[PDB]
Amino acid sequence: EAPLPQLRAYTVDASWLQPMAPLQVADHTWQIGTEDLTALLVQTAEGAVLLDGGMPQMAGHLLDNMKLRGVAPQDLRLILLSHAHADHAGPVAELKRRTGAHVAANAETAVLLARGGSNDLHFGDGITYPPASADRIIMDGEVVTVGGIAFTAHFMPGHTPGSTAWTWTDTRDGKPVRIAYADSLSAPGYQLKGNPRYPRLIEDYKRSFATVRALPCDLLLTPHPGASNWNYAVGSKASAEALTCNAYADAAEKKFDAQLARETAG
Amino acid sequence: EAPLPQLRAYTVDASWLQPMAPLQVADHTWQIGTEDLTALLVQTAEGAVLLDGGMPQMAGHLLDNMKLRGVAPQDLRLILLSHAHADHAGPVAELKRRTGAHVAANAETAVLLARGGSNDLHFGDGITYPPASADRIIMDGEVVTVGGIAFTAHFMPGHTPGSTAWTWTDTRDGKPVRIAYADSLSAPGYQLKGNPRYPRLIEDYKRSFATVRALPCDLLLTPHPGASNWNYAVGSKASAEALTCNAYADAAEKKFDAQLARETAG
Amino acid sequence: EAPLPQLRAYTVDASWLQPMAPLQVADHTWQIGTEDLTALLVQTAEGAVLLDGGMPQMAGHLLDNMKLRGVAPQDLRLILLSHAHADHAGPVAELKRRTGAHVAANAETAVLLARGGSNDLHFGDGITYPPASADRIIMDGEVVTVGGIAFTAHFMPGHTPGSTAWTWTDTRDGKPVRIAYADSLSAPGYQLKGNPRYPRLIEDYKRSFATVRALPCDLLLTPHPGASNWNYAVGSKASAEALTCNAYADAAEKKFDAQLARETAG
Amino acid sequence: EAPLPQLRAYTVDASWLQPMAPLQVADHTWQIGTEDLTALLVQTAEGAVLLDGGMPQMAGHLLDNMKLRGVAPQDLRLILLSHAHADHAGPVAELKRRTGAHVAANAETAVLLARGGSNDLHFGDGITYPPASADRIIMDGEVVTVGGIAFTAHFMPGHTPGSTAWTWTDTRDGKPVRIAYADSLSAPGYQLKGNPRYPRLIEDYKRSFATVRALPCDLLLTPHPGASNWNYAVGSKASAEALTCNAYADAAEKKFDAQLARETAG
Ligand SMILES: C=C1CO[C@H]([C@@](NC(=O)[C@H](C(=O)O)c2ccc(O)cc2)(OC)C(=O)O)N=C1C(=O)O
Ligand SMILES: C=C1CO[C@H]([C@@](NC(=O)[C@H](C(=O)O)c2ccc(O)cc2)(OC)C(=O)O)N=C1C(=O)O
Ligand SMILES: C=C1CO[C@H]([C@@](NC(=O)[C@H](C(=O)O)c2ccc(O)cc2)(OC)C(=O)O)N=C1C(=O)O
Ligand SMILES: C=C1CO[C@H]([C@@](NC(=O)[C@H](C(=O)O)c2ccc(O)cc2)(OC)C(=O)O)N=C1C(=O)O
Ligand SMILES: [Zn+2]
Ligand SMILES: [Zn+2]
Ligand SMILES: [Zn+2]
Ligand SMILES: [Zn+2]
Ligand SMILES: [Zn+2]
Ligand SMILES: [Zn+2]
Ligand SMILES: [Zn+2]
Ligand SMILES: [Zn+2]
Repeated sequence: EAPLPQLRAYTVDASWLQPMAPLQVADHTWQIGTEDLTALLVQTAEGAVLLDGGMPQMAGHLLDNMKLRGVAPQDLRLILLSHAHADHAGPVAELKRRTGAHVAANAETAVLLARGGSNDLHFGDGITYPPASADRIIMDGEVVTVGGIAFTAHFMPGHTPGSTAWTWTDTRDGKPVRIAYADSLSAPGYQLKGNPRYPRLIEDYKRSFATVRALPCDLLLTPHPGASNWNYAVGSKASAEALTCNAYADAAEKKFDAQLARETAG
Repeated sequence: EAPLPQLRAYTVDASWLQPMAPLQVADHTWQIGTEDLTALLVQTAEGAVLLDGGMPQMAGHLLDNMKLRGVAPQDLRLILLSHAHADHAGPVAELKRRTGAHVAANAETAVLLARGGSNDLHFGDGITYPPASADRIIMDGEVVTVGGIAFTAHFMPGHTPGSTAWTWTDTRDGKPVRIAYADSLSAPGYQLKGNPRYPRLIEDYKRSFATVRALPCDLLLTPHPGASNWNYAVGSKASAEALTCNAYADAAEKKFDAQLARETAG
Repeated sequence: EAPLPQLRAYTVDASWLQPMAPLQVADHTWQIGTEDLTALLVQTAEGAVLLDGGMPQMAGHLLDNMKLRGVAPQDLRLILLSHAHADHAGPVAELKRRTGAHVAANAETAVLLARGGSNDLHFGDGITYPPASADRIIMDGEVVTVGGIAFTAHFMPGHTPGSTAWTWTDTRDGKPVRIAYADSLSAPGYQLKGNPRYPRLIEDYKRSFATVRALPCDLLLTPHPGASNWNYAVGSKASAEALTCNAYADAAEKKFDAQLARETAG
Repeated sequence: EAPLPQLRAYTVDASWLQPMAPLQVADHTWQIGTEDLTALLVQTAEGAVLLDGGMPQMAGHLLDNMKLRGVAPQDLRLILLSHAHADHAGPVAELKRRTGAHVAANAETAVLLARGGSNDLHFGDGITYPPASADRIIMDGEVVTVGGIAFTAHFMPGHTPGSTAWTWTDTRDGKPVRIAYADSLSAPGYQLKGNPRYPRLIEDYKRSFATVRALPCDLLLTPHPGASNWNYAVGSKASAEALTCNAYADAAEKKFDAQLARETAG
């Protein structure tokens, strides 16, 4: 008779694993991940910051791209996260071992990271990755500064309880560019209504749409570039179609409301 | 050009995942795992002890077999481990959540369990499983008692730094039966000589062969039943060919010495 | 010249350490702490729940009072917390070791408990106690059930980020009694305005006053009994002067507003 | 009647808390702790290593002395430990927060550090300090390298299960100086015989005396300088009376044997 099933790997679309060379976003900020997963390197005079790392197998590629930017592994000071799912926080444990960087995250993200994404409220154990510890717990609105560049956290729970937007002001052409790295606002396959593991899920998403609308933003980026209409594969045109924060929140809320009604409709 | 490779699942021989009904080993001790992975249930008047759980996907099967033995999930008091690899400690996190059982383990096993088997000294991240915490740290020779049944730990590092044998005295036919659950003594694909991550690996294995030879033992069991010549599929004959501790240690040391010479021979 | 100062113990008023016999609050609910620190035992047909434990040195007294109630150490299933300061979560690590109970707490409380109250946002390292791990992370509004008794969490951040109210329905004289165990709403010596470690502190307190006002409540209790006008020393009259949730929130908000104005006034 | 006792601070002799200016031990190695607690700074071209930090309240003094040596807080790369008691690992959590340094330690030291020294096998909760996590787990004989300087770990369990000696080769007057930082070999107030929490304590101490005798050593230092006959207060004569490793082990074993006989004599 049937044995128990084999473990199943977390597999993703090939484009999520397609390496790309560093793509400059602003004077200090570079996309160094893959064509379809964001990993932002912010280079300061006193070390570098990494916002997300993508999938677990991207660790070596990130370090290669850091080197192309002039950033040795030991020059990475800080890792920040949008949320601690395997496709965004995947390589954090290995990056910490190889660079000595600290991780700063809120308490929800810290607990999810420390169990390697296992016992996910919606996905169970299907997206487990190597666990890592947060070295600094941050609060809503708290400012983290590296090399004089200030990163502000904005909690936007929903996609995960610890989902966070990060904002900072870079420059281009002598003018300030307020960058907003807003987290995912999707709820893929989630039970939204009356979820015993997340009883206030709908209230949190609804508040998070409003938080995203209010972010300081001249240039929006998202963990999945397509969610904000970026196309990392087309170089200097990558940002051309990028959404505003208002438009990103509006699109996400329309999808959310439609899913809520479909969930009511079985 | 080539994308990065997909993550690869830890896949195992089908027999390792083949469920079996509880097989009685002695008056209080039952094999409740699969045909080719040991999971021992020891039933006391004040709750049950589980020694190993096998693969992550075995959690539900273990609880089903516990129920057949009269053990409700909440009746499981304690989980002990041979070593914290995915094929023996796989379901520990889920079992803790569903039963409330505590885990007792030495410090090496505790740290490996808490990172879900990631950053393995020999296997890297290939056998990651859901992380779990140890609630009680135990020392070499320490006695853990449940319902009056005393379990003694014997450290036998090598296969993992935290590899542990557990001994207890059960009964059969009114006579004592000294059970020894000795850990794996294999080194599959390991660099044995001059390993920078495990510099005293050879000294530890050699000492562990001697520890196994000295265990109090009328009946030897091992995490992989074939390592001690058990055959769980043949019921009342399962133990017929089981090795002594002396013979298990001798076979393991001969394989180890041969591998050492082959490693010297490239 | 002066050596560095000696470490300073966290010392408290004597009444906080004055043992008392169990005081019945409702049919299943007992105050089993000290005259001036709440520790609530809820006894079910399938084990007991403890809400808070007081100071670290109260562990033995709590177990003595449990025994007087018919609760053996192993009968304690679950520990819940108001917040993870030393005077309320102090003995949690020792209670877990001696009872096997699981701890359920939100992520903020879990991270503070796991560092033993060290690096407190307001108190630094002055109130460090033995660290403990949370076995179950709970979300706002999540229901935890033991022996059929359902406990609902209501997040009320401010006094700590993880501050939680717990509600359950007990009985007395054949009628339901909705019990609300609401956390502290004090801010003792806290910098309220522009606090870089807690930038939205004021917004959180203000929301928490509203949450407390809305709790289902026939009988309010608080970690410090005086905060809700209980007097545990007078037995059957202990609850006579107890505040409503509305009155507790109103008193706390008036104190908060006054402190805010004094902080503005240097 | 009597309330429960107040918590008691871990108080130490004043000389353990008496700051001193940096005292040069060899070309790259400086004592930067207090007159009676060792904290060794090793300065490399690629950052600094700290071996022990003393008491929790010494964090600021250590950073001041680092600054006098030209080491900014961010220049500290690595913290190593002799053992994780409050008088040697006390300030590790704060140093990690303020410097970004990683901690490397064996599994036993890592688990004790992570519970802040609470639930000590011999001292209970009396010497609890702020918990910290180890970022790198090291094995017996493993080499950790910073700026080209190689530090080798030698496990010497007894005083704690995780007690470790660290060796490295510095220079003086153009000649190599093999430095051995050997851990404590005391057993203050310990039950040595038949200790249920440490059943092989005597075997471990006896092996550790032999390990210390075998260390590569031109210059021995110890966490308590008096244990190896150092006197940090007399500057250029501080090392004059320092013991050899053989003499340190011999003195420690004689004290141990005498205590064993006194323990046998009640
Ligand atoms: C829109 C998506 C969907 O894809 C990923 C996601 N999901 C998946 O990759 C995918 C899925 O939802 O179909 C999945 C595959 C396998 C699983 O075991 C779980 C999820 O990553 C975990 C998720 O967060 O839902 N992430 C997002 C996102 O917004 O970040
Ligand atoms: C003899 C073996 C080999 O099989 C397992 C083992 N190995 C494997 O299952 C297998 C292998 O060694 O070929 C393996 C598959 C995939 C991997 O990524 C790593 C290891 O489990 C992790 C191991 O510990 O070596 N365990 C033992 C054992 O003695 O416990
Ligand atoms: C109103 C108070 C004040 O007393 C305690 C408290 N504070 C103290 O006990 C006390 C103080 O605030 O004066 C204190 C003594 C010593 C310290 O190091 C820190 C705080 O416990 C940590 C606190 O949370 O502020 N708790 C409350 C409370 O509402 O729970
Ligand atoms: C010889 C000693 C004695 O002093 C310290 C020690 N002990 C004490 O400081 C002291 C004592 O043993 O008398 C102590 C004071 C208070 C306590 O709660 C516990 C211990 O530090 C924890 C210890 O490790 O035993 N350390 C050593 C040592 O060798 O490192
Ligand atoms: Zn996601
Ligand atoms: Zn995603
Ligand atoms: Zn294995
Ligand atoms: Zn195996
Ligand atoms: Zn408090
Ligand atoms: Zn309090
Ligand atoms: Zn010590
Ligand atoms: Zn000491």
